[PDB]
Amino acid sequence: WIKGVLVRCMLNIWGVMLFIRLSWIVGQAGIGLSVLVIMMATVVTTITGLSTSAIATNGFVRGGGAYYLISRSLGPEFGGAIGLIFAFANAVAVAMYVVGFAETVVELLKEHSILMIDEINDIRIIGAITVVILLGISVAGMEWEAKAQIVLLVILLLAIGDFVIGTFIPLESKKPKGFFGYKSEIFNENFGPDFREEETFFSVFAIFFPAATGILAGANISGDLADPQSAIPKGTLLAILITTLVYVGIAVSVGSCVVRDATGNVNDTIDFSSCESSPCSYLMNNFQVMSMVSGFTPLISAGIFSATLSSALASLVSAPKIFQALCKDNIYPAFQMFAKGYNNEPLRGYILTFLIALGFILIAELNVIAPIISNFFLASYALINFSVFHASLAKWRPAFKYYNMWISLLGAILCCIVMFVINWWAALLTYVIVLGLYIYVTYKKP
Amino acid sequence: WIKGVLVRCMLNIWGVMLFIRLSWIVGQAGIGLSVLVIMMATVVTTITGLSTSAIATNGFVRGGGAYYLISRSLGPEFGGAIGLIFAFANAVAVAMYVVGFAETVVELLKEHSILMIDEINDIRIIGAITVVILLGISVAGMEWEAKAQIVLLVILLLAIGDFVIGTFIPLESKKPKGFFGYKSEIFNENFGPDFREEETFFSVFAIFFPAATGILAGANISGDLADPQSAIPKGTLLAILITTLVYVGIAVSVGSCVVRDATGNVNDTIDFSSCESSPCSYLMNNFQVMSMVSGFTPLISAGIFSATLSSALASLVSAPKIFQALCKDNIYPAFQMFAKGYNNEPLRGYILTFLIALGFILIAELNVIAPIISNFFLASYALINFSVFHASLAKWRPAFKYYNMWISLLGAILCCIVMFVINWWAALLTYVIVLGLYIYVTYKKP
Ligand SMILES: CCCCCCCCCCCCCCCC(=O)O
Ligand SMILES: CCCCCCCCCCCCCCCC(=O)O
Ligand SMILES: CCCCCCCCCCCCCCCC(=O)O
Ligand SMILES: CCCCCCCCCCCCCCCC(=O)O
Repeated sequence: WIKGVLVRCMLNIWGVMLFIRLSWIVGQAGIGLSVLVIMMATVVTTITGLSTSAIATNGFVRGGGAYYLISRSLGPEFGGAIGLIFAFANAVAVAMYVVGFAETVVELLKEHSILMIDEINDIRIIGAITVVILLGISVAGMEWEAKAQIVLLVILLLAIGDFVIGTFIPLESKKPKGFFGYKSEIFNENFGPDFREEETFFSVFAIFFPAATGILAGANISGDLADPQSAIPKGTLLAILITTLVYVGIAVSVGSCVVRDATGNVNDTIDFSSCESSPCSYLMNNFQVMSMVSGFTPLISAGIFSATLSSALASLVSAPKIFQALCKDNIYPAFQMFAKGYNNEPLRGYILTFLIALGFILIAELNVIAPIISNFFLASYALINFSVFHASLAKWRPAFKYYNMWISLLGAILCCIVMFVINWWAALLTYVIVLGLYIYVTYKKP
Repeated sequence: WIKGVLVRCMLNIWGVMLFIRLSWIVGQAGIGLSVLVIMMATVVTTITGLSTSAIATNGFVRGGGAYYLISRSLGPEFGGAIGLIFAFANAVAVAMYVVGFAETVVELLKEHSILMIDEINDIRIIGAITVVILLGISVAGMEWEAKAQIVLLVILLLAIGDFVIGTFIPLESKKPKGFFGYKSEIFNENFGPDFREEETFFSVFAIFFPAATGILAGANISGDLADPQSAIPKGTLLAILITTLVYVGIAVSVGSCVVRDATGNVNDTIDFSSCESSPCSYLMNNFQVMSMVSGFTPLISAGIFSATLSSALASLVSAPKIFQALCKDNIYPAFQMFAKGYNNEPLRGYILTFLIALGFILIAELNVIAPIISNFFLASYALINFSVFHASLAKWRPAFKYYNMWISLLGAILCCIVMFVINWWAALLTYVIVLGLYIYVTYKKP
């Protein structure tokens, strides 16, 4: 059924980079290039969506999810490499979605005069106490996670709704903080880039790319939904069409409404803003110096609480339940510890992904963590888009998930050169890893 | 016989970067790091020497040379990729060794007041008229090229000999040009780096690496020498031991003898030089601004004429005679034109390597051309050092060319990460090329 695969994907790709960093990305690269970031990051994942819909099309592989169907259709050589890369990418994405949860709690406790230890040392405290109570949800409560998640999405569509219903209001006491209407003087200004002290185009692309990346969570269940052949193809390619048309409609709206670099004080007019207020260049309540812009009705603070905890919970249950099936096929013999669990729940893999999330959570900057999430998600999407081409050349019958051609090769080049433009010495290292884990698997005795 | 395989290798690796750029390299990176450049560039080619000696060890493949023995021992999948990479690297190295021939002719015609067109536009003229009279040697005269080359090497060992016999002389009228004896004040100064406006360690490594790279020219004949199994292993690994102990003995001698940044005029003493002369920082006859240092007896100008023409002639006869056998196995069907010739001489491949040399010769800077020679020579040595490991894992019997272990893998990593530190977007492109030319060959019907 589509309504249990579209929700689990559309709720996973609406994450942390929608409210608290998309204004920063449309502030750095303007409007005309940020929409190009949306379109390039949605081409590079709609080719992967076509490919992972063509994977789930061929056979009646009902058991397992997102590892049982990409391994038994494409061979253990690619299936053992993707089963480590994607299971590590979900182990670090949970650290990303929790530092994004913590830095909007400490910046809400900065209001009303609350300081725990320091400015960014309390991010480590809240990120410590968040993951240990996400393990309490991941271990025990599974009936309350799959059920009652539409209530965890309708309070996110209300957060989109009051945001759009608030940016048409006047709010005359809010224009010192940069808020305005829809004037042409502010759209014509925000159309070009004003790149900051170090950020370039591919830098803000690396920051943005984890906002369009959880599309395999729809296909990450197949022993749970009925008729998995029909559902996966249209509930993955339709969540992308909703989410990209929400990202463009938010980036163009918040770009044509709030002016960059404007502080909040008493000022008057009587040639950049050309409006009733005037500011200085060499700000705190601006559009490029604070990360949380809000029209009105502050349940956007609740709209974070359902956009970052839900996508972190869906990437904490999903890394050891892939890594367990990887260690059950016994492809890598050094990892054979991580298959014994307590209802087939791996509790000794939860400790491993807890240590990985706790290691990558102690660095308390989201703009440092997001490129090394966008590294491994491209290093798994390139392996999917290339392994389907390699099965198309070393003849697996695709059975038409609306496009299963050899244009996926073009989606495996764009996941490769863009992964090297962003931090080339970390793409070299992961391609040496995924070539060594290919040669080790193809030349072993089994 | 060793005396016809050691000469053809030792004369090919003594090339352009010995007299006219090794002083610049020991001037940039000092003495203590330039010897590390020698040692790293000789480790990364002695692993390749062990590997290409283990290739020539297995069978009695008497016909052909350096393509017949690396293809029929390692398979057409690696043999068709190395047969293009190495045959293009020799097609651009002939442009390198002729711009190095031309810029020491125009800097000798700058003395005695001769200007043809401009300062570096006459390099293009002399490089144009040099390659067209190297094609006259390559096509017609082959008996005078193989015979009478010891006379083309003894006038190079005389150029080393009078250089060493000249740097012990006083030459009191030459010390304004920076020449001195062997003082401790000049050795202690030249021990550390004084990197220029853009050059780093791997930049001067990229400049130096074509000085230690023609070691496959010994194994590039096997239908010409008797008993090729015995000779190749010890005439390749012994030319490297001579040439590295000449490079170190030249770099430490010219580094401890001539001071950097000293102009030639009338000066006197009465704390950098601490000698009888004194100069200013903000030079023409110095050690880092002129490329040709000379002790005495100017037949070093003849010592260029046998070090750069001989190594360019040996890389003009060797690119189409590899590419012809590649186009005779008909692995790549689009290249099937380049096999018909006039005594089996390919004349329509000479036109192709003439156009490649003429294309890369019109850029008249040696420091631009040398990194894109050191790119493709590392991209062929990595494929040799990895294809021997891949035949060691996909079981070809090595028969002990004194080391044929799986340490060659370590020589295929060091040819890979150092090829990416130098100009990463040109190593990415050539690894996509050599992976596409692997997948095209392994999945074709034959
Ligand atoms: C940097 C350029 C791409 C790097 C490639 C990383 C590792 C990919 C592994 C795929 C190799 C498989 C090729 C076909 C092998 C076969 O035919 O058996
Ligand atoms: C042209 C390619 C050069 C780059 C080399 C990439 C890294 C190769 C690593 C391969 C490791 C193979 C390990 C095999 C272990 C075993 O067989 O037990
Ligand atoms: C950038 C990292 C290394 C890139 C390697 C480029 C391609 C050279 C090796 C080709 C793949 C060889 C794998 C052999 C596996 C098999 O066929 O069994
Ligand atoms: C790990 C993925 C990296 C992607 C790198 C892919 C490099 C390009 C491969 C091109 C293969 C072309 C095969 C041609 C097939 C044919 O024409 O028969």
